[PDB]
Amino acid sequence: PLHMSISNFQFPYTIEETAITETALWQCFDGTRKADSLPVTVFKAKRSPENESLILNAVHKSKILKIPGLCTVLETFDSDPQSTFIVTERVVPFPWDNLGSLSQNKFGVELGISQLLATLGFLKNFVLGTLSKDSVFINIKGEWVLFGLELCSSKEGLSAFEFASRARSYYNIIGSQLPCEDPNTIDSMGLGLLIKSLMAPSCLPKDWIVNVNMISDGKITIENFRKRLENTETWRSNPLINFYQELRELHIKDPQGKLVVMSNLENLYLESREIFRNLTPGMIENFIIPELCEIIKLLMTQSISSNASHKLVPFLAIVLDLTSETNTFPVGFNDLITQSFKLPDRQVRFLLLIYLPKLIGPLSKSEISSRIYPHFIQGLTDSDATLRLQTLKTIPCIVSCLTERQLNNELLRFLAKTQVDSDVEIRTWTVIIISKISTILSTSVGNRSNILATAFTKSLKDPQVKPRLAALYGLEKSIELFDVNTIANKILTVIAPGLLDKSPIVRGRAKILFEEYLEKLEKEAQLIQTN
Repeated sequence: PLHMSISNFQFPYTIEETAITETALWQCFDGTRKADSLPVTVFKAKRSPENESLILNAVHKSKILKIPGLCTVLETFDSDPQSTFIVTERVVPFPWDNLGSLSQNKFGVELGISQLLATLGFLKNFVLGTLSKDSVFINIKGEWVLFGLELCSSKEGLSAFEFASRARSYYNIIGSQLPCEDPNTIDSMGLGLLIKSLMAPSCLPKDWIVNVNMISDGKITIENFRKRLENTETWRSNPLINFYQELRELHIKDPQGKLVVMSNLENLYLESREIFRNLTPGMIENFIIPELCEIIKLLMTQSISSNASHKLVPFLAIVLDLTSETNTFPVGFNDLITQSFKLPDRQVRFLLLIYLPKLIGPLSKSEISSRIYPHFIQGLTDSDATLRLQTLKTIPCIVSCLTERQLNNELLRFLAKTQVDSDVEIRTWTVIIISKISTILSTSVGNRSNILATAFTKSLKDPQVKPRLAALYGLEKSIELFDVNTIANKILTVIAPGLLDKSPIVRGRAKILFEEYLEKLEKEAQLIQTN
């Protein structure tokens, strides 16, 4: 082509190189708005002499139609064929290749159908004419939106005859069956086909069978079909249909009102976890989670007011669960998790300790070390022995985040204290944790040895039997960290006292341990020969 492209000259969007979906009339590309970096979707017309009228009507209707439920159009271009675009909010074409999965959550499929129906209600003065699998997209909030305005026109002053030719040429181009020539029944008939494609005859509600057949044969209007379905037991049973209505209205409610919506979300999560699985991506990740997160931050500010602080644990449990499950994390999640670590609530902190290994990533090592650890670690000095124990048992999972000061200076000062803790369980585990982390300190083998010998000597003087047994255990596992020189210089006399312990079980284990260290020493001595 001679002529310079509109897309390559002063174009407000960047366009990725390979379309994600292609159709006979359009290529669909991800893009980003330049000035903004706002993610967008760019529909590029396969403009030609034969489809040119279809393409131009689509552009025009995109520009003029303000219908909630259509892809929300940002800008159009039609000067240059081969630069003929409709640019919309970022949408995702419906994953038909995954319908098998999504079909598993019937409430999901029914919820999307309900979104398509509200849109066809706004469109009722218009004919759409193009309803098909290719019509269907998902926005970022997981809601089902409509594309394809090629045939779209107003019903007022509309020649059936005129529309039928367009409709014929359109269906001929797409290599598809024209459902009918009647503008008054084409949408009802196209809606039936789509619903049947969404829901196989063994997954279609019994109480929807007749209604769907009616529209499938163009006997009734979409709006009529809508009132029937709204009346059925299926519709009224669908907990996602109701919850979605609450969600959509979230920002017109007062703060107690919003809190009820989240309370409703929580009860559904407790009583029917499954209803939030196998949904179209977006609703959980980009609608539900960020709204909960917002409500959680409010409550956490309320917490320091010393209103609804008992919802802190349950709501945060949902967020930590669903963010992890979807591997998505909203802007400021990092700040949310920080704030929650500063909360002095014990039940919160138990919850966070459970998710900490999974929070490394979403949150960077520098953020963990910098903003999380200093609160995390005070857990060791809390009055509840169970919070101290759990903090203790969690140390190994975050230790690879820590600065050199944190790890090599401060960590062991904490552990030296928990080794004399009033709780026997904490004493027992402290020696295990110290053995565990001994080899990730940045010190010399010599000092690692001094650290171990000292910690094991302490535990083997313990009044209770359990921490003595834990010393012998860590000594068995540590044998590979002591060369024969250190064994001979030092470790033999760390072990040997346990040989004389009052507890028969310690004496028995210490003897077996001792022999194994003796054997190691004996073997190396025998191999020397330089006289």
